[PDB]
Amino acid sequence: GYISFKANGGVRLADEEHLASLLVDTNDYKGLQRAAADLQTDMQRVTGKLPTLHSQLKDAGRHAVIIGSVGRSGLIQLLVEQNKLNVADIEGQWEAYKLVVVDKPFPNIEKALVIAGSDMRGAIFGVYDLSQQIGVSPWYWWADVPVQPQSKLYVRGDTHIVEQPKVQYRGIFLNDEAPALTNWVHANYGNYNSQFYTQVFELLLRLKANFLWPAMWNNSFSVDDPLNPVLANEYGIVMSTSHHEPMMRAHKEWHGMGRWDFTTNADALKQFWREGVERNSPYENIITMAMRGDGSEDANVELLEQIVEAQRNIIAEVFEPKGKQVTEVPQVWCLYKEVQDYYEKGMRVPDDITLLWADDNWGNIRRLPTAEERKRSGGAGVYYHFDYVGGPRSYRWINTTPLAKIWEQMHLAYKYEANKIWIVNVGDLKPMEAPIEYFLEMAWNPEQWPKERITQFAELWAEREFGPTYAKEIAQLVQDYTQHNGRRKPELQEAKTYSLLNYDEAARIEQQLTDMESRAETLFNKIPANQRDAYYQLVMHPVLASATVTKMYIAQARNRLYAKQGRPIANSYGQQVKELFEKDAALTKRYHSINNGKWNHFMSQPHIGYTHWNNPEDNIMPVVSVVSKGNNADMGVAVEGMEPAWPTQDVAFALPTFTPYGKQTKILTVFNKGVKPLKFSVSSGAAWLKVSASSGEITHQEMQIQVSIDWAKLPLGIHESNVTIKGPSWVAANIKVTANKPAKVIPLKKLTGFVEADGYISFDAAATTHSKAVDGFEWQEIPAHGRTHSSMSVYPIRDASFAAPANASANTAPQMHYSITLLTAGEVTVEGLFAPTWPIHPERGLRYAIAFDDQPPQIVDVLAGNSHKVWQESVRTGVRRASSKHTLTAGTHTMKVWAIDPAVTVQKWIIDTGELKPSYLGPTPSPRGGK
Amino acid sequence: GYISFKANGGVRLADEEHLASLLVDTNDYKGLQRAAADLQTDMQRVTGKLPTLHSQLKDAGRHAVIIGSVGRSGLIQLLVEQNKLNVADIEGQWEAYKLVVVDKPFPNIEKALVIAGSDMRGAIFGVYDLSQQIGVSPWYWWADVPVQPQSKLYVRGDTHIVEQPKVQYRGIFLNDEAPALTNWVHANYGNYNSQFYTQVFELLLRLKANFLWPAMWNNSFSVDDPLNPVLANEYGIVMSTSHHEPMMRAHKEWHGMGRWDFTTNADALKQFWREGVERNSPYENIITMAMRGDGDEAMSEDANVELLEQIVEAQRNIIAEVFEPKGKQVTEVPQVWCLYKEVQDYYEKGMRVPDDITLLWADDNWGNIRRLPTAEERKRSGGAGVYYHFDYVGGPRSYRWINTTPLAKIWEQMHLAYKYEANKIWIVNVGDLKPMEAPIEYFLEMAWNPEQWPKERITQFAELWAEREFGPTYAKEIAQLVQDYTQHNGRRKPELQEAKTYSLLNYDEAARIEQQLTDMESRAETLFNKIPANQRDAYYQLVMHPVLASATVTKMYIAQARNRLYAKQGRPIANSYGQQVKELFEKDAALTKRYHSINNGKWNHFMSQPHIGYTHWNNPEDNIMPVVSVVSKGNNADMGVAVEGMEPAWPTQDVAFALPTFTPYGKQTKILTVFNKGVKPLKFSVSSGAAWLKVSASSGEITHQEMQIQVSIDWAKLPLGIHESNVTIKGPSWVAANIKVTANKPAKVIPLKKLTGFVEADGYISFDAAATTHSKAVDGFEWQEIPAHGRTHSSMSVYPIRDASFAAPANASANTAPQMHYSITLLTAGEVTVEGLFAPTWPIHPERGLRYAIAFDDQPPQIVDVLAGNSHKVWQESVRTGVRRASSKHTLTAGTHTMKVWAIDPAVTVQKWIIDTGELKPSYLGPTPSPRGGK
Ligand code: NA
Ligand code: NA
Repeated sequence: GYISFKANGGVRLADEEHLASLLVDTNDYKGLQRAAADLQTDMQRVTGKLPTLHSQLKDAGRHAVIIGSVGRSGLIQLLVEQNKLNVADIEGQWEAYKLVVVDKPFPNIEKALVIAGSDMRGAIFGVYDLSQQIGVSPWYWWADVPVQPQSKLYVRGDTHIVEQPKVQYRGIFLNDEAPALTNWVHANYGNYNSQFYTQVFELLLRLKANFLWPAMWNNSFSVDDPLNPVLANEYGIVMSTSHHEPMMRAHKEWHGMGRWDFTTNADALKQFWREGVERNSPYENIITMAMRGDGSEDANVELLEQIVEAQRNIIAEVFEPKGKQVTEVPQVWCLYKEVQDYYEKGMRVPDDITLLWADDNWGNIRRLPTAEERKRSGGAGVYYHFDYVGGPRSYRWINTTPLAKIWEQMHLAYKYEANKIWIVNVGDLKPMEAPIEYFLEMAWNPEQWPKERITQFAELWAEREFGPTYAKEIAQLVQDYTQHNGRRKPELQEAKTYSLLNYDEAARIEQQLTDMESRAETLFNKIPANQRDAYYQLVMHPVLASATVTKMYIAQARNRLYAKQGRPIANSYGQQVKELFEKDAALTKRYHSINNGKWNHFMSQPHIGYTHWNNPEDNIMPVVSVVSKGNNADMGVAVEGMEPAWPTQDVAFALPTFTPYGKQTKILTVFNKGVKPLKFSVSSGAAWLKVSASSGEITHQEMQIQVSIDWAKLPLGIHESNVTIKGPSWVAANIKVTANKPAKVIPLKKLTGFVEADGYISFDAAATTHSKAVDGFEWQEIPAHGRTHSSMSVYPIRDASFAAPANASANTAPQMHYSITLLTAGEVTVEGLFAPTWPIHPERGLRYAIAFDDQPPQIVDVLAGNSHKVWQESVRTGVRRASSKHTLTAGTHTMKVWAIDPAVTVQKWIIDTGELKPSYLGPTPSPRGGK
Repeated sequence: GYISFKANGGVRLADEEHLASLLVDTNDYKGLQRAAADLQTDMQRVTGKLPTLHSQLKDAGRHAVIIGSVGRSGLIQLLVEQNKLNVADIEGQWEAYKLVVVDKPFPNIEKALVIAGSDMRGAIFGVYDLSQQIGVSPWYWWADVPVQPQSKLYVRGDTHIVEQPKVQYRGIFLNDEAPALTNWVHANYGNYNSQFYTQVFELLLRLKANFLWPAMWNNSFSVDDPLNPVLANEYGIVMSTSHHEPMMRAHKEWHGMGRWDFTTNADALKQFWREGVERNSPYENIITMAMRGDGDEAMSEDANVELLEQIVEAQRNIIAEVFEPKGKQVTEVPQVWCLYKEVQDYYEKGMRVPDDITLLWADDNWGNIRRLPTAEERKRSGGAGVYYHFDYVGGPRSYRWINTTPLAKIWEQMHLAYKYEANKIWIVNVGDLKPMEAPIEYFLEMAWNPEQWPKERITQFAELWAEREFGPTYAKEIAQLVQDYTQHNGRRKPELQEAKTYSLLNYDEAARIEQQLTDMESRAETLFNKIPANQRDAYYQLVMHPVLASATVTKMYIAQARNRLYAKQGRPIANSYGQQVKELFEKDAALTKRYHSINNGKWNHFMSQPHIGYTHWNNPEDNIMPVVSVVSKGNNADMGVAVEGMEPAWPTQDVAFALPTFTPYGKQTKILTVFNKGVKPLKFSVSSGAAWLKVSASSGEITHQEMQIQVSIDWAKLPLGIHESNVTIKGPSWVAANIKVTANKPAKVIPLKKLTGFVEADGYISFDAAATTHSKAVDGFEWQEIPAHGRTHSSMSVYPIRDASFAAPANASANTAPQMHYSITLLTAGEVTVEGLFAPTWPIHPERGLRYAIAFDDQPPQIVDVLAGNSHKVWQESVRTGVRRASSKHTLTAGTHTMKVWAIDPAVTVQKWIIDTGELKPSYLGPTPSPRGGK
């Protein structure tokens, strides 16, 4: 950046006793003067010394910061008049600022940093740019991020920065606010009054945002404190309402006036709306239009048109005497659900009204502008969710939105030109600090944050708050817990989520999570003391809390399964459920206790015990089973991959089939259902079948027998034998083992591509062997996207579809090629895992084409078979799925994928060759041959 | 009876100081003299005085008992010579006896009871007939039944008893004997030696039985004590072996001689067999024939048949050779062969089976006889018999612990055996013997003469047995307790019971079963305190232990079921049901301790069989307390609602909450249960959305308790047709619970008394098979009631037993066969499904099924075969559940109908009909019988 912490011949903001003078015209915007005053205290935070703030150039010292708007600063204007400054690059622009150094701007001033803005907010944003660069995080108060001391602050002489936003209105919606934000606000401020809201306004400005929808569950912004809109307007925050709160009226303001129904109560509604728009007319707003009524298709469309027409006439009547026409008063309409269909079927919407497109409440944008809609003077915007109360189930507790998910969807919005308004539902605001800042930095300029800077954003954020030493590790912790929560909201997690039986999924997840926790715990003791509060609330708490909920359900799953199997070890897992549940409570209490209880109530959202879409009233520890012991030695055997334990009537006991490149060692677990010593023998029925022990003895512990194959002693083809385990009882346990060796087993080093094992071939979409670009379009990797690794998608963004390929050599579109080795000849099923995206362009699907070798390509639409139930499952799991069937010979093959429609974004491919088993995430990527 | 406890001018067996003299010839059979000595001691048990025992007429007093065999008593022979006695009615017969009074049999004797037998055992049985009549139960030792004291014993002067058995060989198999019998035997006798077996011999003779298969899991009768067979033969017990132990060799005796395989090891097997048969040749036996080799499974049917013919020929030659130097041809040496499973098929397809060998037909290990003789087979000189089970180790699951065989089940199957003439051998697997005392005696009394024990005396047997052991005052109540616990156990073996058996959701089944079991326990406990002190050991082991033990196991699984469901529903009350599981498991354990402690630990080990914790056919090594769930509470008030008939509790995503539909004659009050998942006070309101829908409360407040809301219909305010409304329950959360209620009133509701027959309600019509309106007899045949048969009430079957099928009725006018008619009232017009519950019987005559025909009103009859779709799996479920099922579909108008059932094939035995009119739900036993119209 442009700030140096040692002398550099530039502008001297601070150097020991010497501090630059801050200059702002007392006739400039009050909101800019206020921001200048914040810069004054910011510099004291950094240097320990308070710089002076003057309005007259004559009172300035040798070095100065000259702050002003082009329109109202006598300082900026004098510099322009005397050609010390040119503002042609910002003049007339929306929220632009220029930071430049000027030599001898005035006789008593040697050097000045000039901060010039096109308008009030432009100048404010330039001021807070400087605040952050000298070391004051936007989150210095809102997340206790310490301000690193500096005795020296210098501005580079060649500094020349010209900035302005790409999205015109950028901000947040405080929502889902009880119990957490609401009980904190009431404890600290009494209510959602202007002492609370000025803390919110300041945060938004420091993040270069300008837009707010206020808390409305049980509050009315303009009524609860008349200074709320006055201070919003003075600060520079543009106010609006959520999209079912029309005409500047909060939801709760409608009382004692009859039914919310325009067909029967229009006069009352119209007077209510008129007085609302009149009341807030002194302030900078965007007015919400239309309405959702309470209690025929052509009748609906007609009614909505009447309503909007009536609202337009109200606005005209209010603002006409104030010298404004209806087309000069910002207005917004969210065309939501059926209303979108109304609109596509020809409903009329005045051209100047902004069309706000909503996501699906789960981070997937439902609709974006078409080529013809982009011509509307009102433009369009996006309303996005980080938090939601509704179906299929609420998620309200901690951050569950990975940065890369945000990137991929908001980049589509940017490219399809929904750039009038970007607003995100932040729930209680905390603990969404990182994705809030990402969303708003992206809104400022999406081109400054391309997909190759997704990881870098998190690293840079961590470096700013905590310093460089552990920045990479801290960024990775955040990327890791958010990716994990992106797999399934904590509220939606349960015992059955991660598989105990297949591909060691629950065990792998538990280990991942535990390693994340250990990293987070360890750093707590290594960072400086004044970082601990910030670190706890921004990193350690969400990591430990996220891990604890999942581990709790995995322990529950084990308690339940092992109890069904009759294993007394089940009780130890029941004890683990209790410990993890208690740990969840202890973490919440810690969050409520740090920094003398500053953040008490913010983690009070219930998140354990959901049985339907709405939260329980409190956390409830999950149900556990209790296994009793007998007395005499009594043997059971648990078999890897199976729910029933031996002995069980009418069950064929078998280990999963061994394959040459699959899992090589599998477990039989012998256990005692009594207390007296249990002696047993173990024998194999074939020379190729190996067991790790020939006998054992146990009392209250279990014993694992490892089973494996000697492939050299196994004939070609499919063969079966038994492991026999003989305990005290005269009936021995016989566990069948099968091994399939279709041919001589070539060493993996000498194979090509991803190799079939254990009934499947699995690989990340980015693990291509070749990529072919066509007409400047190419499948490219989105780092850290999706549930397990990354995704691929076509860039640049098209607003047209490629032709499907006629044959498997057609170069109609960019392609991805993969290499595989198939052992099992026959029909395979290739499933892709995709971002759960919508048909954001009417009547256009999410098609791709796929073929092996020179077989005729098949067209697959990810959205084929779409339904409400299919959509529900796409947001519960975080992916959409699509598949195709192919017949292949044994040997090597090339899988080919062609792009067709835009916005198809694929993370993983899973090929079922016949024996694929269910899991939440799919098997981990297959063995890969040595080239 | 013929014994009086006051003077009556007959034979004075005892009167204070005066006792009759017992007379038996010292040249008569040793085993009869032995029985006479037991009578001497039995007399002392009753009177405290020992009668004298002499051989010489000179020594007798003025009253005497003269005991002898026709063939070897000089006493009996003299009486016959002088025409003081006639024995034409018993001479030459098998095991016959005669009890009569003779005046002045000799100069110094004024009166005598004469006990004359056609052969040794006939005489013995006569002796023990008298022992029992003076007051010594067969179970005086084996179940601690007290001997009532009497100072006076008189034989009525008109006594004239002539008895002989219908079944020639009658007895038991000690089996499944470890751990319980085996550990008791070892503690008391050291091993299965003659000190143990003479106790068994005596019991069998007192029960008028004569046949035994000995314990063979880890013992060899003839080897463990050489006196075993010596004393068996001397006492009069005919010895044999179980049907895979050929040629008088126990299973364990085969060791160190190579494979049990005739193809490769014939010479060793033959010598082994020859030595066995030679060893036991001095004793009265039936020799088990054939063999099951170790590798018969690997071999073709053709080869198996050839090999069996070879083996049996070789065995016959061995017997011929062994007995020729003795006085006997092979056709004079009793032999038996159980043609079992596929070997039965071998026989039906032409395998050679020598004509004089007795054919033993086994049951299916679950009390259903697999096969009985055909008309042509009854001509075979060897005859046929039945091997029956009271206990079994094997599939689908072992049952080893307590008595699970109701008397009426035994009656109906053994009666078929009798009428199809399998009367050469009746033998029953009794497991450890105890606690099968009542059904053992029943089986053996029936074997003695099935005609003395018709179905109309099934209840009476139990009452007479209770009266003998405990006296008349509470005999009927005691008999009812035994009938109740055995009926219940006949529904599902304790070993096979589990949480899911009895329904928590439908027809209040688990709650009703629990209450019936609790009330049975209360009767047993109340009676315990009323009986005399010296009857309490016998009462405990014969009545109270099995009653409480049977009840406790079922109640335990019901408590587990509630714990599991309520835990899934998130109800903290689940934890109290978890505690009940524990208490009931501990009670089971304590009852076992009590059984092992009575009478100074006399019966220690007999109840040690593990019976809780089965997961496959073979027992666990110890009882294991069932798994329970633990529910946790939150803090804040949080409302749930459990809905009667539904597993999910409110709130649950994607579930339509509704009470079962209300019908005019169905259940009138149904329950919504409001509960708190937290601890703080929970307030709520309750409202109905319709004037016809009534709720018992409009608001409530709970902390730790649940609250039931009763829901019901005001039928007068309900319009005709089907209507729905909601009960709305509003708690703390802003999301209210809406439970749908539906009521179906197809017409004006006539009072039940004005209706006729069984009335549709809640989607079904249900009634006992005996609840007929008419029972048409045809050609001397009639459907008749078997009392106490089946799972809930009784059964109906056609008698007399036929060995031919009626013609199926060609149409509604056909009077081909006896018919049962029932009356019903249907509210729901349309298709119905009529299911019958039947005895789980086999095709006991090859090529013949279990058909009946059924129709409503004048509609055409449909023929149903109960065995249609038969399979191993269908068989397994029939023995798990105790019934076979069959069904038919009919389309009926609303209104009154007559259901009609025609007999076709024999041995169709039906206990219950359940008609599904569209909404029948699953339950173990089916709904209780429907409301019955007054008309
Ligand atoms: Na929240
Ligand atoms: Na037993």
